Amino acid sequence: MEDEDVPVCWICNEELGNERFRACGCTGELENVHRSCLSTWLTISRNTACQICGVVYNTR
Ligand SMILES: [Zn+2]
Ligand SMILES: [Zn+2]
Repeated sequence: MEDEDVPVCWICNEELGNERFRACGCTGELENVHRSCLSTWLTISRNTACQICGVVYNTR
C-alpha cells in the first residue's frame, strides 16, 4: 500500500491524487499529471509523448 500520498502534476505543480490520464510511465512526478494542463501543454509546446521515457501522452 505504498501508493498512498497524493502525487503532484509536474507541469503546474499541483496535487492531483489520481487524475486518470495515461500520458507516460516514468518513476517520478511525471507518473501523475493533470490531463488538463499536460494535454494542453504538449499541444502548446508541440509534444506527443514524454521525452523522458518515450511514452505517448494519449489524451482524450
Ligand atoms: Zn515519462
Ligand atoms: Zn497540472
